Amino acid sequence: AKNMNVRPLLNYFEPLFTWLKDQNKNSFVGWSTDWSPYADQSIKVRIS
Repeated sequence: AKNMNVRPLLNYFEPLFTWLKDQNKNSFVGWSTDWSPYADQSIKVRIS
C-alpha cells in the first residue's frame, strides 16, 4: 500500500482483544468526562 494502515496492529492484538472483551462483561467500557476526584468536597458559588 501507500499509506500507514492500522489493521495489522489490531491483528497483532487479536487474542488479547478477545480475552478483554470477555473479561469486561460486568464493567462499564467507557468513561464520563464530568466526575473529578475533588468534586465531592467542592462548594458552588453564584454571584449576581
